Amino acid sequence: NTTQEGRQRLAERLADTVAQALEADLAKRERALLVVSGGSTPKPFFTSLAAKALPWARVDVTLADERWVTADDADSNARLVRETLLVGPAAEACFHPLTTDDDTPEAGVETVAERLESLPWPASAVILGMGGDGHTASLFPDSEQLATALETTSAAVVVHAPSVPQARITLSASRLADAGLHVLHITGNDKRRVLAEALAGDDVRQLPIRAFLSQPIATYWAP
Amino acid sequence: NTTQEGRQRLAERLADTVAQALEADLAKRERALLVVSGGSTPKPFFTSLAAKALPWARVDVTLADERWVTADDADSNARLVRETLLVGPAAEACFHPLTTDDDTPEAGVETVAERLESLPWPASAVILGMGGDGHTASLFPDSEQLATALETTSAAVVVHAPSVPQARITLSASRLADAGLHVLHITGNDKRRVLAEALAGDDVRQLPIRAFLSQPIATYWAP
Ligand code: NA
Ligand code: NA
Repeated sequence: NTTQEGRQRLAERLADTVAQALEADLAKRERALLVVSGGSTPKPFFTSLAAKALPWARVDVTLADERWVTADDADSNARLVRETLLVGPAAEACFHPLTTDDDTPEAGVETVAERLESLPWPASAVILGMGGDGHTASLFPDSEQLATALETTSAAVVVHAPSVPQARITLSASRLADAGLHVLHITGNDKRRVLAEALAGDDVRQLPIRAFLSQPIATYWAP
Repeated sequence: NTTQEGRQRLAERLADTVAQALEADLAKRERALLVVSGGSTPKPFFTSLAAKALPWARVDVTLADERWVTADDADSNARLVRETLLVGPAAEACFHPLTTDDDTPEAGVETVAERLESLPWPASAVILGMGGDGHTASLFPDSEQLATALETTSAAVVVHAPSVPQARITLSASRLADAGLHVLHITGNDKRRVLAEALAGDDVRQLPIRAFLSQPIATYWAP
């Protein structure tokens, strides 16, 4: 596809940007931090970034959000990252999952927050996605936990929403904001339309991606 | 300013992206091509990019558009680029102006188009700006030459518009599209609002930046 070529090329340019963001941090600090998002859109970005000759041993990688499922579950964000990003040179990166062996996120969240606080914040880069409903990470407009996620200084927050089929853990808005580079990576026309509506207003509860659109951000979009 | 810091940091990340885009091209081709825009917004991006250790001798630099004024005129885009981008390592780049010594752009445009056609298209990167009226390059919604600029295969087109005080030369939309990376670099709330409206519709004549929003593009914005 000319569509597929455009998305591939966009992802390669994004991988350049992120690799350089990491190198710039690694020139000043012992360790650097990369926060990524799941879904299908990041795949070519992960593959391109994974192949970069970078001091990956000094890079910590974690997720913007996660589903409360095992690491080998089809719906696991960690699985996608392991299979796509942590290969070749990037296999030397240290990945930090957002789960524990507790059967509920409520039981595991303190342990996860504790683990996140130990990483080298501010992140060199935070790579976000956006859903058709304007959500980002696991900040959902229909979640009763959204207000807490948008306001707390805690690193991670448990999230439930009628519109998603499993329980979630999200990094808080405050935590996700603590980065030198933010990227929103989205493709397709519907997401262009929703982003337009997001940019046009300021009510974060309505379209949570707005929490990041009022601060410096690079949006990478392709048809 | 925290505002100024945000814009500076955004520009540094953009400079990384553009430098890597150029290096990627230079790994495959003898010469690379960078197309930049004028105005105040690009300044910190030019300064950051200028300092990069890159094979600048193999890079051709030109403009997205230009005012029909001398190279030392306060309103010259070429002057801004020379004073800000073409310094230090980047002083070895070969700059290609969009003017001639003819007293009208109508008389000079063939010569300028001829000069542009000799450059290493597709560009490694095209860096665009956007005005409060939704214009980009010198593609103005109130110009009687807009339709020609949007449709012609000619490299450059003469442009007049009641809303700007001097005659212009713009690269055509077709020419500006011929690049592996497009960036829209904008700052401030008014431009966020106009971009939102641009993204929400498809009428290019109304908001000419729309000509580039339907293809892969990275938007770099800061408050
Ligand atoms: Na649910
Ligand atoms: Na005029």
